[PDB]
Amino acid sequence: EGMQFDRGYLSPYFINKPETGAVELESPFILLADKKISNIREMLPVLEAVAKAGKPLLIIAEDVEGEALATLVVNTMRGIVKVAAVKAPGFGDRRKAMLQDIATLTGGTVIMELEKATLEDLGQAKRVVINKDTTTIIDGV
Repeated sequence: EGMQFDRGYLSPYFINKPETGAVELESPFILLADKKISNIREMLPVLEAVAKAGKPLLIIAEDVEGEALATLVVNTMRGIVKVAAVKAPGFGDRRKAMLQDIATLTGGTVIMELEKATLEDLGQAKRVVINKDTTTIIDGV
């Protein structure tokens, strides 16, 4: 078991374990962004980095929307990208506080400019399970 908050996948097309309707990510990297992501040009640096490392990425942001989400989803559907996205839990100051808690458990840093983030700022966990209503981070670094 591990940490679990009540936020599910941003797109049902992130699912890779349909028999359970879940997204299971083994040894993923974790991005904690206290902002709404909409431009893909913004995340390219981090997407390039985790791709060289050959590990999946979990994006936990205030919201991931529009073009960014569209690209993430479509590329996942083709298999060119191994990523999943969910909204950050809580509201107001509680959101920020909870974001740091997740950062601490995984060893990451809550984003500084998103364009200049690295694997060093990313969190890590042994496994992550995401369904329609929740996200469970298992064994954080």
